[PDB]
Amino acid sequence: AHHHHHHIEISKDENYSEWYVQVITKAEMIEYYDISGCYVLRPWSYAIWEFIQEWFDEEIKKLGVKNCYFPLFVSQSALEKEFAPEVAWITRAGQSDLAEAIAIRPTSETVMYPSYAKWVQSHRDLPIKLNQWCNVVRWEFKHPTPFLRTREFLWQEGHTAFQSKDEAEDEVFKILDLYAQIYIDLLAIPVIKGRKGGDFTATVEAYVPVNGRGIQGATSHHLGQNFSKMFNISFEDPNGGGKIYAWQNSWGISTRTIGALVMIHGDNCGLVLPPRVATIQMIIVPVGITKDEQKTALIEKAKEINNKLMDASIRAELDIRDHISPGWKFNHWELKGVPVRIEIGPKDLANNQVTCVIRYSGEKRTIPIDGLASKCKDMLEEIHYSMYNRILEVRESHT
Amino acid sequence: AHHHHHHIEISKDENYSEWYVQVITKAEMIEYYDISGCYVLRPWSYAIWEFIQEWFDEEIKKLGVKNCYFPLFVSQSALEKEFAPEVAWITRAGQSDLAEAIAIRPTSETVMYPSYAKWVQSHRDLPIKLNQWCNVVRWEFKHPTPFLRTREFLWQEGHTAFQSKDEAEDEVFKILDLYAQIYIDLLAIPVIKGRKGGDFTATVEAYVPVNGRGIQGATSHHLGQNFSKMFNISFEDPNGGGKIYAWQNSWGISTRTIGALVMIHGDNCGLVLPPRVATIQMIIVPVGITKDEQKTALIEKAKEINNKLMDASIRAELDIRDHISPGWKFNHWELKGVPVRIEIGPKDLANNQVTCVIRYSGEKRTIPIDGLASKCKDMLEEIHYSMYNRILEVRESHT
Ligand SMILES: Nc1ncnc2c1ncn2[C@@H]1O[C@H](COP(=O)(O)OP(=O)(O)NP(=O)(O)O)[C@@H](O)[C@H]1O
Ligand SMILES: Nc1ncnc2c1ncn2[C@@H]1O[C@H](COP(=O)(O)OP(=O)(O)NP(=O)(O)O)[C@@H](O)[C@H]1O
Ligand SMILES: O=C(C[C@H]1NCCC[C@@H]1O)Cn1cnc2cc(Br)c(Cl)cc2c1=O
Ligand SMILES: O=C(C[C@H]1NCCC[C@@H]1O)Cn1cnc2cc(Br)c(Cl)cc2c1=O
Ligand SMILES: [Mg+2]
Ligand SMILES: [Mg+2]
Ligand SMILES: [Mg+2]
Ligand SMILES: [Mg+2]
Repeated sequence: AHHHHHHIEISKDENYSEWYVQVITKAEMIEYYDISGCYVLRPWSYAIWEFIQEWFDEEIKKLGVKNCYFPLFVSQSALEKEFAPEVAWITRAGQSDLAEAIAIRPTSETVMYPSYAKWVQSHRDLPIKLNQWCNVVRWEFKHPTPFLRTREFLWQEGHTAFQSKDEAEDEVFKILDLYAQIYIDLLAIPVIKGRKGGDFTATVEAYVPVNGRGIQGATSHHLGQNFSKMFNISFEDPNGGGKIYAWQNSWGISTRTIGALVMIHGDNCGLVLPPRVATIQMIIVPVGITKDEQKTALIEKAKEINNKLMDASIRAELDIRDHISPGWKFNHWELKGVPVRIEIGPKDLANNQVTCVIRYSGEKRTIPIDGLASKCKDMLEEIHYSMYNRILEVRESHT
Repeated sequence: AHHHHHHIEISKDENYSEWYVQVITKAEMIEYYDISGCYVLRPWSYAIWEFIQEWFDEEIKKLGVKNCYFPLFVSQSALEKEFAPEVAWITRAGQSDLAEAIAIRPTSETVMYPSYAKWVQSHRDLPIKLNQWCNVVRWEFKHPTPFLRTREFLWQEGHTAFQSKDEAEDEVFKILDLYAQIYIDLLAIPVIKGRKGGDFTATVEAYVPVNGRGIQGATSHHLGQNFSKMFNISFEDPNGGGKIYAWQNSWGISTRTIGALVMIHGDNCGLVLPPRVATIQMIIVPVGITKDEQKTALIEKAKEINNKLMDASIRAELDIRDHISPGWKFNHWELKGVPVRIEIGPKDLANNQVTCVIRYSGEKRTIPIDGLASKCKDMLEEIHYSMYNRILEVRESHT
């Protein structure tokens, strides 16, 4: 099976739910697990989350947010301050039954806010801006789907507290725009910003052409003073007003991002990676291979190109495995969605050129080796915006 | 309490266990949590883990290791292939009792290796080199201690599989040396490499001067073929030998690293941060402050210095809060272990110099502003090696 060619066995436009399973399995993104609704994130899909993590982590740090880590556990009575058929319960640990069951966090408000109440002694302690990258568990009763609705998933959740409503409201929309940027500028997915235990909730919605539905892609909550009154997160007003309750937001985005990417950009040849989150942006494949002197000169030139592409900060890799055919390589990296295949054979070598095959469109482009690296940087940008505009044109048609 | 001065209330050499609690609380490293043996990682301590994570993640990627994410859950019968009084058990989820309890992973061998068995169809599928940054849970029956022995902790665990014993054994010792480098070159802690369900186990041991004990700082396992026979991770030998079982290692380091740092470098003034894992390496504090024209010229020069230190890639920050005294600032950043305080007042300003106060030793150094940034880069190196050599001299004395 591994060293054999592979086909997406059903068309996206015929049965998208079965097509979806084909793509995520044949592109080596997940493994099914014997605990239902949990899925292994294989490196090919986990790398996409790492790119999102690295980007968003840099952006919120510019806003003053610091990372932390709160516990996985919340006691039953602490959870039930302020859904119940979605909680996993620990009732035994070590050698003893617990007198009170412990919940796995489905979200961390009731884990974090007793500490926020302790940390806020005066307005000088505000703002508090904390984020954590972590796993949460929701025993989802709707049917689980890899990435889109899983019972364990990875996310970040940010939890912020301010001395005034206006600071908090301003951050809600900055965060919301950062979430839109993840979809638009990292995943090439157009989104709409909209207002859905808080004062107001805003999401980014990603339209899915094949079924006409919208993916709730991330959530930004303005909690007002609802949680700060619940947990007594308060300070003395400097201007005589007495006890003032902190103004709070929380916000989160998950590995559902990766399911949106599959649903929207996947096609009948398999995954199509948005270039900015592709762990391999360009795969270099030797083609048309006799002569010992020729095979060396050709592989040596491929190594040169590979180094020149990485010098230009392109994530290029070379596939010079000889126990497997070029045609198998084409198919493997197509199924996995590598944005560009660079083919180099004897004919192209003699013309000091390569042949680039663009995955999302199938276009073949012959390019001189001279200014190649710069031409490839441009091409990866071209692909990103073309992927985006193609979905945007589909959405602005149905709407 | 927050805007007041604070003292470590008991000496390290008098009661190190109570001294330890003083330091980790007053340096804002942790919060105690109402589930026993779990502790909040506040930003000041979580940033240390982030530095270790970023460094080690870069090193194992050079060895070909890829990141992934396997589930939190392992079914009872899968765990009990191959300690029991240390497992947290889920017995109810959503609306139903489970027919079989689910364990929180205490480690991920039994979560991962059924997938390894599926992925290894031939020797061409090897090596497999996977790592995950994640949380695990052990209901530790010995008494829990922040960082050193917690019931939830963060770690990485790497799990590798090779076609030959020699490849696997070579990686065991490369990983072990990377763990030694974390202690030696990031935390300024000398370690000894030693050989403790595997074929052999190697650890790095950090000597703790105040009580004479050794911290098991990380673990590198050579599993041989024990787990690959258990899980049938095997391939056909190309040379006629028949079924061959993969040769496996696993290896892990946790947030226990941070407890070693506190135990070994902490002193009676509080935390002392090894410079290479200090989120603030240098804190700039205006001292000796009347004149509106003078206060601006002094804060403006401090901002200049701060920018020049960051241009040199030094993690400098400026503390120009005016609602709190310089003496409070000295004490706050000492308790938190900032490697160097840079004091600038009117007298130094007129001599175009600053006064640096080195935290681990108390030494005060007057330095011209001219070549300051380069002098500070050197100083942070000097501090790292001096911290290391001071502990090494203590260990080579007791031994
Ligand atoms: N089970 C899940 N699996 C994966 N991602 C999820 C899951 N539930 C929520 N998310 C994502 O996490 C984000 C923040 O969480 P949250 O606001 O609590 O979601 P939610 O209101 O429960 N959404 P939903 O269940 O789809 O109606 C959401 O915007 C989703 O994109
Ligand atoms: N409860 C814990 N809290 C924090 N770190 C831990 C804990 N248990 C183990 N570690 C660390 O994780 C590393 C890898 O885990 P592992 O090899 O399974 O530890 P171990 O054999 O159970 N050690 P120990 O319990 O101290 O005898 C160890 O080398 C420790 O440094
Ligand atoms: O999880 C939330 C609110 C916000 N938390 C921080 C990240 C962004 C997120 O939108 C809403 N929510 C969603 N699902 C839940 C499921 C359960 Br089970 C519980 Cl107890 C609670 C909740 C619950 O509070
Ligand atoms: O966890 C290990 C072996 C290795 N796993 C990968 C990271 C490095 C680590 O040394 C040993 N170990 C330690 N403690 C355990 C506690 C329980 Br509970 C269980 Cl079931 C199993 C174990 C168990 O297997
Ligand atoms: Mg208060
Ligand atoms: Mg939900
Ligand atoms: Mg096999
Ligand atoms: Mg143990």
